[PDB]
Amino acid sequence: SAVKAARYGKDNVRVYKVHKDEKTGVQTVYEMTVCVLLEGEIETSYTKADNSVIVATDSIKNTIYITAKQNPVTPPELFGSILGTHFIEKYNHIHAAHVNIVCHRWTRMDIDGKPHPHSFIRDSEEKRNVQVDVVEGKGIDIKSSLSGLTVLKSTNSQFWGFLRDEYTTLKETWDRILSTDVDATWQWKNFSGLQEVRSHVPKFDATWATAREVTLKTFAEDNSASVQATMYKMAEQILARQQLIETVEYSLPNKHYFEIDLSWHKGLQNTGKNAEVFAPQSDPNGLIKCTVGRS
Amino acid sequence: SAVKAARYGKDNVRVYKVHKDEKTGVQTVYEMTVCVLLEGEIETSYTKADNSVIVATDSIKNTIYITAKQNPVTPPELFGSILGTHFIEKYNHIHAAHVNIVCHRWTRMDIDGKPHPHSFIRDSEEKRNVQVDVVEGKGIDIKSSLSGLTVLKSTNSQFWGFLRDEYTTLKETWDRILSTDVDATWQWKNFSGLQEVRSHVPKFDATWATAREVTLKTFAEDNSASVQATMYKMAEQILARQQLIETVEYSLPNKHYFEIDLSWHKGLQNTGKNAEVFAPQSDPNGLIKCTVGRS
Amino acid sequence: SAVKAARYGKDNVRVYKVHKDEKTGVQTVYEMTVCVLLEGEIETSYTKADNSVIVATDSIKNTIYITAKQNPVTPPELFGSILGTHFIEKYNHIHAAHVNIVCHRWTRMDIDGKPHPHSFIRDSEEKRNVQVDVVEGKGIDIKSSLSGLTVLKSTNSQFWGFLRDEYTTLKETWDRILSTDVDATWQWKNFSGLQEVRSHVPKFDATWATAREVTLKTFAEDNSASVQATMYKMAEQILARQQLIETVEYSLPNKHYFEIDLSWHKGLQNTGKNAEVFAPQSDPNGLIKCTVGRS
Amino acid sequence: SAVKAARYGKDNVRVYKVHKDEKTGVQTVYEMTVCVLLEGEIETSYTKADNSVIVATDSIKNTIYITAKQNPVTPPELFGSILGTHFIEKYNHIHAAHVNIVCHRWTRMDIDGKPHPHSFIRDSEEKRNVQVDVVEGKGIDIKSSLSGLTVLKSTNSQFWGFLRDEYTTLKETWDRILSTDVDATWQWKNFSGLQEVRSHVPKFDATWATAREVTLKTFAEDNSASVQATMYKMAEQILARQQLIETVEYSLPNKHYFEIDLSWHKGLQNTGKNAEVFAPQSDPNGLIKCTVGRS
Ligand SMILES: O=c1[nH]c(=O)c2nn[nH]c2[nH]1
Ligand SMILES: O=c1[nH]c(=O)c2nn[nH]c2[nH]1
Ligand SMILES: O=c1[nH]c(=O)c2nn[nH]c2[nH]1
Ligand SMILES: O=c1[nH]c(=O)c2nn[nH]c2[nH]1
Ligand SMILES: [Cl-]
Ligand SMILES: [Cl-]
Ligand SMILES: [Cl-]
Ligand SMILES: [Cl-]
Ligand code: NA
Ligand code: NA
Ligand code: NA
Ligand code: NA
Ligand SMILES: [Xe]
Ligand SMILES: [Xe]
Ligand SMILES: [Xe]
Ligand SMILES: [Xe]
Ligand SMILES: [Xe]
Ligand SMILES: [Xe]
Ligand SMILES: [Xe]
Ligand SMILES: [Xe]
Repeated sequence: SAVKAARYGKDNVRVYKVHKDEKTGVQTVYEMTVCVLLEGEIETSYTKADNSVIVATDSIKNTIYITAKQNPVTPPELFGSILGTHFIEKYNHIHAAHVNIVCHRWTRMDIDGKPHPHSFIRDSEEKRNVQVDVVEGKGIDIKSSLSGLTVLKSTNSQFWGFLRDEYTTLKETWDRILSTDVDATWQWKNFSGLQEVRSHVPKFDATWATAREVTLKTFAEDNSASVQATMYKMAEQILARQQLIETVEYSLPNKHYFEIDLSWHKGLQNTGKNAEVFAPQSDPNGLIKCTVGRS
Repeated sequence: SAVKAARYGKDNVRVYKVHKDEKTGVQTVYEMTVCVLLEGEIETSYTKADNSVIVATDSIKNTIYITAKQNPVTPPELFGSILGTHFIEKYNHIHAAHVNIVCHRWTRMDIDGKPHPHSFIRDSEEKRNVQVDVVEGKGIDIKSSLSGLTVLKSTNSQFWGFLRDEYTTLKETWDRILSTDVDATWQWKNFSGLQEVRSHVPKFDATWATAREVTLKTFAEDNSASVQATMYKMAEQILARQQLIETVEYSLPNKHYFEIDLSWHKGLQNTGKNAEVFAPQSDPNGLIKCTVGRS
Repeated sequence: SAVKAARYGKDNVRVYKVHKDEKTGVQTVYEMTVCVLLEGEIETSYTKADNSVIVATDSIKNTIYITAKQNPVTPPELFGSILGTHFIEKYNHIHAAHVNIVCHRWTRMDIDGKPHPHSFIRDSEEKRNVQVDVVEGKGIDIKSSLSGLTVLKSTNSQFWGFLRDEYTTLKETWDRILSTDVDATWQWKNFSGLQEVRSHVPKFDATWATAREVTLKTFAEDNSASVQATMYKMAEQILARQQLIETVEYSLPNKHYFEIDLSWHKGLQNTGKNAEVFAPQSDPNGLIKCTVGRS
Repeated sequence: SAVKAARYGKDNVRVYKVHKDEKTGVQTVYEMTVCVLLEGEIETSYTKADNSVIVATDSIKNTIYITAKQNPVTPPELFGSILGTHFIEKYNHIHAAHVNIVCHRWTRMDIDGKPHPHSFIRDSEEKRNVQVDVVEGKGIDIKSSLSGLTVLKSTNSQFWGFLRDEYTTLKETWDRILSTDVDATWQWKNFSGLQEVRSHVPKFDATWATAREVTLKTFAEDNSASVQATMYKMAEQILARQQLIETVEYSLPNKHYFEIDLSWHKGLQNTGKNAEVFAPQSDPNGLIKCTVGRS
């Protein structure tokens, strides 16, 4: 037998950082969960019990805190690139670092119509994530994403003209509820190293904001022919607005809301144009994916 | 042996309702999870296998949908009271109904600075809940609550002057992070029946909004001496603003964020006034409760 | 305003303890999650910011570890009683302690048909729990429970003869699937203090084992007329077998498995006596409760 | 823009099937959660709103139930292969099917030392899974796995001789607790189609059982030098025992249990050889992966 692939590290490292502006008194907080996995010339720890090649996962944890102390943690694309680069430069035998960061929302509170200097609220479990792969001699690959963005529209979604055969019971519809949890990922062109990532720093937050805006606007405004057609429109627009993105991937559950026929009870009308009360279905759900790239 | 207490019903009934304004085209959605448990002269179903006394839980589920079809579902205090009353009036041998409702947020989307007519976002897992107990000959008891409101302040929290003995290691502090998930419940004076609940309908949404506002403002502005002292201030204010509330209960976890000493690494300073990077602790957590009533 | 009730403490304190037999080499592990909440003359911490009355929740955490170090942690009824008593004896102004313990399963592994001396498996998320309320001058109240015991029987469950009215669509059945997650609680007669709890130590594990055995046997053997009738039979037997129990409470979800009519597809027969493939329903579910005591 | 990749289908389809032996009266239940995603010539549904190419996800759901009705559901490797093949044979424009199955445990109950004919218990949340990729003209690729197998050993784990530098605080140890949740996957050699999968049917359950046995035995018996070294030993043995497996992958969290120094309290000794009470850590955790193949 032989080791074909190996990676190891620390997962679920929770980190909070505060920035205090001495002049204004304003404080800003950041909270993330970080995973770092390393690869390199480490096969002997598996095959020969040679621990001499292991950077202890506890040390990886220490390194995350130290790096957060000495560097900005925002945008997460930059922080992940700094953290990943550290490992491949510090350790001769480590040749790749894989860094995943989940950013948790802490939104500044408005009290009496003014922004509070040091109080925050978690408005939704929506996350902003990055995956950064730093590979020695191959640069830095960054995938940025938003996830956990849950939306619903109560009309202006249709689904008709699909294949019908002996397995089909679904009725065509010209008016249905559409609800989904959005997972959208944009993959950046490969960067040659940290200097190049630093040069593009302003694009990271701007592209995240654009991806979010395009997602919400397209969802709200499209008279949707299917989840497929609407998601493609979203991806198309993101690619048009940021030339440094190579691909956009969406993964969307179709969370069903079923009509409830109540006509058995005193002829009560609750279907089609009369539908007011629906039963949300926890499972099963549709799952629709697509990756859109350039011509 | 004897049946000392019994209740049965349907839990986890998900319900969505849409209201369509024909004039404006504006649609408004409501989504809830409902539990209804009944009590009454039902002992023989347990002791003698006499099902004749059982209103099937499946029928309870049907009744929830029918009631939502024929009545407003907002405010939830009113809907729960209508639903509970139905059971004690319809069935001679049922003498109490216990209705729990969890309301899920669907907030209208703003697209280009205007409110969208039919598109919604789930902004946070914060819930608005009601517990309604309808007891034949004893009226309607309503407890209203908000839960899952997660907040953090990065300074202006202290904790010193606590008891110190041979079990104590905790250092006094004049500056710490305070973060909690707020669960707040206000208990209404007993109502004589549905007519009285209807007469107070405008107070339900207003009191919820007040409870939320007071919670957020007090949290942000109090230079907190302890979770205990800050929560008492919140409850005091709510009671002062709504005379129909008899008691206010808060239950607050103290979600700890620990300093990380990094001085072992190149004398790095990250504690006390130099603290920037903290480790959020998933467990254990403090849990602090209080019920405040009138003199 | 006045403080009507208050309690505070530490939740989610995870504890592991190992016992090592020096002679045999056999090791036994215990793992629990503990919550301790205190009550007493502590109102001034809420109303006057007087922390002098607060035993810090961090100290409560330390006390749990120290107590586990110096005392047996099994049976949990005894450990909870020792822990609760500690607080009311040590602190003059604390008059009640409320201790909740969840015991996690670590079952010794069998390797090649022999019990391994130091290796364990988590066989199921079933828990054994205790709630211990130690109230100064009123003794020790103990509720013991098992929870998370998930079972299913594929036949020998019926449900017919229930009330039918204009809200009813459910068909009577003489053969259905019955599946539930068992939550069963037995409440001990009040104990005068720790000496009395110690005197009954052997009864705690034996009664837990009996409660489990009776639950499983009755479920498997009863030709069930309803969840109500079957659960009553369980409670009756437990009460008959342990005279020191005052009441037994069961809380049982009815987790539905629905027939799937496939006759639309090539006349395929999958209902009634021909039913083979079913759709488990995640929600809604029935919820059936009963508390059984002595004549 | 262009569609670079697309797949769509139904997730979270819960399925239960019962088999009734008419002779013995013995019933056997199977319960699974199934996901099916399709690929093929479906780009126009995304780009042109052409639904004519879409097999509705609702139809995919129907197909899962129909297929379960007409075929054995065990071993899951065979069922997944039947289900996947169905889609590529039935629909000209569908060229790949991806089927994921999670099998839930329903273990027959022993009542009074005999196996009960129709009553079952969920003993642990351990799962048996399959991923089946059926690609037109490229055969059937099957990855089988077990997951959620949670184990702990209280001694006979060491970790010393790792790299020490200015980022290292971890002390070497010759005696620690080792606890993990096992995720193990074995990848079968490519099969040419359903006939070949059918020919190997007996190997599927046998290899699952072997993988489980080897995992448990090696964990219990290895005097572990690291998670890395122990996991490699497991994978090596599985490969030696089944020649039709090409690779074995393990992914193992290292769930830490920390010593608690209690010496501050009356010189209490609870570290090193005196360690009895430990604090389980919910996060962070080590994460160690390896893929082992043949020379
Ligand atoms: O078994 C281990 N492997 C590792 O890589 C490691 N790092 N810290 N502790 C550890 N334990
Ligand atoms: O056992 C049952 N008890 C009930 O109360 C009920 N209601 N619907 N189905 C049911 N099954
Ligand atoms: O606000 C607090 N209240 C308490 O009771 C406590 N105990 N430890 N830290 C604490 N903080
Ligand atoms: O938007 C949809 N896309 C689909 O592929 C589908 N299948 N069923 N309903 C559906 N809705
Ligand atoms: Cl769908
Ligand atoms: Cl606390
Ligand atoms: Cl039910
Ligand atoms: Cl580790
Ligand atoms: Na390197
Ligand atoms: Na009545
Ligand atoms: Na006392
Ligand atoms: Na095909
Ligand atoms: Xe951070
Ligand atoms: Xe969408
Ligand atoms: Xe609703
Ligand atoms: Xe607070
Ligand atoms: Xe323990
Ligand atoms: Xe039951
Ligand atoms: Xe199944
Ligand atoms: Xe391991």
